Amino acid sequence: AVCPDGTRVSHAACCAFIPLAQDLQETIFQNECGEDAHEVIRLTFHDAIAISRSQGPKAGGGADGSMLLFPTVEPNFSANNGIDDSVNNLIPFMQKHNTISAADLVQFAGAVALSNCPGAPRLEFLAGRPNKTIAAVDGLIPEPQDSVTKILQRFEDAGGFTPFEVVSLLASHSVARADKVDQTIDAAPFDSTPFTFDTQVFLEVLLKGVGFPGSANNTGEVASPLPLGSGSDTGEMRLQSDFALAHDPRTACIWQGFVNEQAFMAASFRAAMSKLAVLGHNRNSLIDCSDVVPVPKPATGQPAMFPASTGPQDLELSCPSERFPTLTTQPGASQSLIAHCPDGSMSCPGVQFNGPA
Ligand code: HEM
Ligand SMILES: *[C@@H]1O[C@H](CO)[C@@H](O[C@@H]2O[C@H](CO)[C@@H](O)[C@H](O)[C@H]2NC(C)=O)[C@H](O)[C@H]1NC(C)=O
Ligand SMILES: *[C@H]1O[C@H](CO)[C@@H](O)[C@H](O)[C@@H]1O
Ligand SMILES: [Ca+2]
Ligand SMILES: [Ca+2]
Ligand SMILES: [Mn+2]
Repeated sequence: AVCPDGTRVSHAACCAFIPLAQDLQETIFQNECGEDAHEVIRLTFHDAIAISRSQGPKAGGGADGSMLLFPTVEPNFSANNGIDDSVNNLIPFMQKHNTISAADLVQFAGAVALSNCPGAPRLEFLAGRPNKTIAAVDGLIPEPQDSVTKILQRFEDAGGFTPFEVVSLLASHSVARADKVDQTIDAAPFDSTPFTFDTQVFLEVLLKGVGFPGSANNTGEVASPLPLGSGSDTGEMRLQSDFALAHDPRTACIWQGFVNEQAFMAASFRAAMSKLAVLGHNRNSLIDCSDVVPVPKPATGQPAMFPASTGPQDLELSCPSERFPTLTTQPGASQSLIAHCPDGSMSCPGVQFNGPA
């Protein structure tokens, strides 16, 4: 097909996604792997994972747009605290780009956001999910205080995911920060490169924790190896769940195996997101519009490194059968701040629409 803009595409049904990508990039992402991109990637997961094989379809329809179509229901569950921002940012696109379902908009917006993060893969994108569903029930979203047994079970019940696929999906914590876990600080990053889809989070969760970026008493949080912050440049936060996954025998070797293995991490993430993005649907009934996902920013290709103030003596290793890689350490004895903004500054407020969630 040839779309009104002159673009040649796979199928005519894919055409409408071209001006939607352009509008998302101009209006809320600005081609950056920034705050609003991060919040939309988190929403792709919270929309898709609310589905249960054991409870049946009444519990939820998966990647179905339920967060946008029932904005006063799931976004107010305690485990979804903070998801209101992404929902209120995407509802105006649903109203305007009104030949694309809420469910397709959520998954496609996630693919466009991740393409702004250097090193990310170009996700598969299948289209055609219906625009009608139900609100999901509470209790289906994993939380940072949960055990590994509880987390792996939730992912098995949602879509048959293996432990390898679960840790693969957690490469998204390479481009992720926390606003609600600690009520005294905003935008606490999970690795020292929250604007780059690299393997640093896998390395940095394996370092010994030495302090906290904010208070020492929040549910779901454990000590961080890089807790220093100043002004808006908040220090690194460590979730109990990532820590527990990095040390549990079921997942410790998979966690370590992504350290300094960028192409392996990105291809494994692509494969598991291919499964997550179609929860609630038969993939044989969705059309392939992968050709309209933007081409992702490339990485520089540099190896993973220990950040200044850390080194191999700080590692807490848990995988007996695989050799930890040889990595260099950045010079300096004291911690470097983790910038609040992609261009290195401290000041870069993102667009936020008000809305019903
Ligand atoms: C056991 C699994 C998981 C748990 C318990 C978990 C937990 C969390 C927590 C507590 C936050 C901080 C939210 C806040 O306070 O603002 C967060 C942020 C984030 N999560 Fe996860 N998550 C998990 C899986 C996933 C997966 C599978 C993805 C996507 C493929 C994902 C993508 C993100 C993103 C991108 C953010 C950053 C949001 C931002 O910076 O604005 N998470 N996660
Ligand atoms: C999917 O459902 C949503 C919600 O019902 C539809 O959104 C409405 O869209 C029209 C324009 O087409 C707006 O005037 C309304 O205000 C929107 N409703 C709400 C509650 O926001 C959307 O049009 C549907 N999309 C498709 C592809 O059928
Ligand atoms: C980042 O900043 C720290 C000091 O905060 C240095 O030690 C490091 O070398 C880098 O310049
Ligand atoms: Ca959903
Ligand atoms: Ca990173
Ligand atoms: Mn956020």
